[PDB]
Amino acid sequence: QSSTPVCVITGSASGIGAATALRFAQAGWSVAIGNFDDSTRDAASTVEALCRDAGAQTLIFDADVGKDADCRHAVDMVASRWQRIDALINCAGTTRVIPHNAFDQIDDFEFERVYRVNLIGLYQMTRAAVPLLRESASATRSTSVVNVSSLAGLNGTGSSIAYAASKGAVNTLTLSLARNLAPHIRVNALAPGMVDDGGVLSRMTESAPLKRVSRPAEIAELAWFLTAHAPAITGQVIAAENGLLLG
Amino acid sequence: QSSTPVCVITGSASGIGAATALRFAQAGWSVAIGNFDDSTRDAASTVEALCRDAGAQTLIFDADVGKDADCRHAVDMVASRWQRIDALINCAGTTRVIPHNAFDQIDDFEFERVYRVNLIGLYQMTRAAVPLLRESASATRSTSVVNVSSLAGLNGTGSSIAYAASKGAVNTLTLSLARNLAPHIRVNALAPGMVDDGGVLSRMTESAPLKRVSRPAEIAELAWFLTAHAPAITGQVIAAENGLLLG
Amino acid sequence: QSSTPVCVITGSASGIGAATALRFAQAGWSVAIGNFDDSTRDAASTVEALCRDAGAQTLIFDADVGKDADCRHAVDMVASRWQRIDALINCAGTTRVIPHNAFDQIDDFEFERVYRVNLIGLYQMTRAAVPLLRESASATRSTSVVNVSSLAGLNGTGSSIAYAASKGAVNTLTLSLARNLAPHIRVNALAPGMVDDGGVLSRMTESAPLKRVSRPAEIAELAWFLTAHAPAITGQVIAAENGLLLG
Amino acid sequence: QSSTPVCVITGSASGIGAATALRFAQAGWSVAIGNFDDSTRDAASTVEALCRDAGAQTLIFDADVGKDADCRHAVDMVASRWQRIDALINCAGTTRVIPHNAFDQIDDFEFERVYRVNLIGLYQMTRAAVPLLRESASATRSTSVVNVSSLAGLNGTGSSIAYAASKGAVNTLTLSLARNLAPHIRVNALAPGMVDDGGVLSRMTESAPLKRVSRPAEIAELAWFLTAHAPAITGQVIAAENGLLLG
Ligand SMILES: Nc1ncnc2c1ncn2[C@@H]1O[C@H](COP(=O)(O)OP(=O)(O)O)[C@@H](O)[C@H]1O
Ligand SMILES: Nc1ncnc2c1ncn2[C@@H]1O[C@H](COP(=O)(O)OP(=O)(O)O)[C@@H](O)[C@H]1O
Ligand SMILES: Nc1ncnc2c1ncn2[C@@H]1O[C@H](COP(=O)(O)OP(=O)(O)O)[C@@H](O)[C@H]1O
Ligand SMILES: Nc1ncnc2c1ncn2[C@@H]1O[C@H](COP(=O)(O)OP(=O)(O)O)[C@@H](O)[C@H]1O
Repeated sequence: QSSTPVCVITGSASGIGAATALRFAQAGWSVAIGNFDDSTRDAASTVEALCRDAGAQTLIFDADVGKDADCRHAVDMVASRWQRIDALINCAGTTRVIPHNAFDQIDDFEFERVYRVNLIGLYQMTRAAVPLLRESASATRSTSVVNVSSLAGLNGTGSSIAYAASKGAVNTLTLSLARNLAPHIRVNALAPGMVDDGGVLSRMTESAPLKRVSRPAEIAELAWFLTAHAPAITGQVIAAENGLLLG
Repeated sequence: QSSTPVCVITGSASGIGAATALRFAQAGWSVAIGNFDDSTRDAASTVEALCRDAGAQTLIFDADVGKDADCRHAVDMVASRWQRIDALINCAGTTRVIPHNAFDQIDDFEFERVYRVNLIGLYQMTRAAVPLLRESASATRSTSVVNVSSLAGLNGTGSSIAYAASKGAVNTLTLSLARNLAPHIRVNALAPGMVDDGGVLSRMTESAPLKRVSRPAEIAELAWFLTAHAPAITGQVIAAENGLLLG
Repeated sequence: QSSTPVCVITGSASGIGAATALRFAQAGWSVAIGNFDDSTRDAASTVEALCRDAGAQTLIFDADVGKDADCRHAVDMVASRWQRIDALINCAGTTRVIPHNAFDQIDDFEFERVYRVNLIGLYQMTRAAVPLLRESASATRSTSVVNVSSLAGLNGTGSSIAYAASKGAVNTLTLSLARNLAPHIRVNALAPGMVDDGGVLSRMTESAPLKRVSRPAEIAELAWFLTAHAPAITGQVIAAENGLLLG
Repeated sequence: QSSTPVCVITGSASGIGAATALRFAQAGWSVAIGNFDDSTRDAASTVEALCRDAGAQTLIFDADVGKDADCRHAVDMVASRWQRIDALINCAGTTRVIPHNAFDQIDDFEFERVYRVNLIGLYQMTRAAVPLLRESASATRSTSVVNVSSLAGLNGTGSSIAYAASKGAVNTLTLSLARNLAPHIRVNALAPGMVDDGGVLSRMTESAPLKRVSRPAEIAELAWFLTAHAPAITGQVIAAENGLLLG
């Protein structure tokens, strides 16, 4: 196996996942960059170029995490290259903006579409990685799963009620996974508030007590911290939302 | 419209729903008894007989709440009979026992099967009832939606990880519904722990600080209380679990 | 001992405690009406007259709950009269409005003054009642302690930061008491939002999603429900705040 | 003012505070090492020697944080030396082991003794530092207050019920401070579980899902992370308890 630790990142073509691949690359880790499909591949290739410039060994895998076979194939590709997985950051996700009071404009199709990526896909990726995650834990150090949830899962706001529901499920799923994968693997979730992937900006900033929005790099820092420097933290949902929970 | 208030209960053929139909019947309300299918109809008919003996006007409707048309037809039947809905108690649900650490024995099919009843079906029933629920609210009194969630949604335990995830989604969905249906409709969830529908009993009792299990009637009392006597309570998840959350 | 159950209410001269004494009186219980001092005695006597009109046996006791001897003497008076205690409702409390951002206008004196009534006094009253509470539990039914906390304890708002802190302590204290007095005694807290004891009204109503304020009788109903109809509920903080937690 | 950022640490003579002073020293910050009294001074001097070896400018101050004048004098000493405060880590605290079910072995004296250090003292230190904390914030970066609370504040366990209550108050106080000091100062709390300051060890490890105890350095890492790398995090209580909350 490789003598350098390995991080697997789904949703790695953009946003939080892209920023997280870069942060692990800056730490010297090898990064498995999870690309969605042909529409995201150019972005993924730029992420890979930046991670290599940061000094990391890289590989790109395609996976629709809603398909269990795609999750298994992705882990097989990582296993063949480095024979270890030290962290999995589940950033793959989807939504569609639908007002929560427009009951007539959402349907079961959309509840399932969002749940398939955000919850089932997140579980399937984690399950596929568990054997290597457990094997890569040492006598003294546990490995790390980080689930990107949302403030929406905590308080029922967000882009749609189907999105909020799926993130509430992610929060609870994180608890089960933490309980059942202890002591070798720690499992935590992150609950970002407003994130600017680069008027709308000035409206998000004023409503927040901290009078700012988050950039993806901050969420990457939290994923890195939970992985590298938090051996006692498991089963938590960490909210990084610029004070919105305070009102 | 009818001069007597109306309660609609899904999952009313057995367990908590059956007990809740009876409790509303004892209060003098008319009850719309939600039966699942032919396999549950005999139980539903017994529930109806008991509610009529308690003095309530009754009707039985069939509905697979996972089918939106079934939810709409059910509300149409209630509207035609009494032209009002004053409370909806979402007790329809499903699960299958699968150990949370048997990762190889659950699949996406089961995650979707459970979510379809517990979350999508609960939303679809609530949405179908919202017009009448809002119309039945008065200048002084809001109507009531009660969602039967589970301790599993709070802490990630329970019959399966797919069940726990679906109940975490119910908890978050309850928040969105409460926020967006205020002020005319209050929306709350209940989180029962161990419930005996009538060794296994002695194992549940010893692990609980209160050294007992719940019977369905207690959960019905809570649903009735939240509906009839709690005009300030909305967006809450009330845990009735015999102290299990204390350890 | 008396064949009628007994409720002890501190803070019973006014507000929530007065309403709670009345609600237990309406249920047929004997009520021990906890009066503060000479300044509240006339109000307490009116509460007693109303409880007797409701048909309840009554007694009035004076107690400054911050003084442990006053708590012990009060329980001795109740023991001598009826030789049982079936519920204790801790409504004694104090505060003073000080803006949370006026750091220069609160001091350690006020933190201690509020904590002495709201937390120490609540503990001392509960401790004094525990022997009779445990003895009055039956083979099938636990007795009940209800602590009146506040929304302020949940989210750090409220009349002052010293008040909010004291109510956060009440919430945690409720957990310890519930864990350690199980299975014979259940211990729960209530977290009211805006309560009108009878412009200010229209400002409270508009900010609440439910577009109303609470009256003391609603909080009394919750204390009665938790005592009489909730054998599985212990260690909970029930928020009745007209939706303010939703934003 | 100094061109190097400044961290003020109470409770800095030992345990988490000592480890936190060292971690900030390793980051290049100047550290104000808060010593309690003559009994802790030798330990504080060793902490200072280690921080200087790590390359940090240092000063030691004495303060009984329960005395407001001691908090003001301490901040005056820091202001005179460096004219800035960029972070305050409130680690001063006290307790005494008393079983939560030994109601007869705790008194109001002990509730006040613990509250005076853990809550009033923490507030008084924070208040004294607020002017410099706000002035040291920049147009782009907020300063940081980190309160060392406890798992006991979350679930009512811990060394005594008076300790648990005081930490529940710390949790709520953290919310008020975060809300009212935004946007210039972020305020967060840490909730450690079992911490070994160096049979008892093997009993703590087995009960934890992560099968370990924490060492003070891990809590220092969390305090450092929240200060240096978490511009969106405020009003949170971060639990680092080796999975104990999972059961
Ligand atoms: N079914 C899927 N399988 C894998 N990746 C997916 C799937 N659906 C969406 N994604 C990817 O997940 C990522 C979502 O991240 P993004 O939409 O950029 O916002 P944030 O950084 O706030 O999550 C994108 O790269 C998207 O292409
Ligand atoms: N898809 C569905 N649509 C409507 N009702 C359903 C559906 N699936 C299951 N149910 C019903 O929901 C109820 C679940 O309640 P029960 O299984 O008796 O346990 P508890 O009382 O603890 O909920 C049953 O009546 C079941 O038949
Ligand atoms: N130290 C004390 N001991 C006993 N009762 C007290 C003490 N301090 C205040 N009280 C009483 O507690 C009650 C507080 O209730 P109230 O102030 O009317 O508002 P709410 O009904 O919202 O609690 C009052 O009767 C007050 O006199
Ligand atoms: N009143 C006080 N004022 C200032 N510091 C105090 C006060 N009381 C206790 N302390 C200090 O607070 C620190 C508590 O930390 P410690 O007892 O070593 O355990 P942990 O590292 O788990 O907090 C000690 O240095 C103690 O001397």
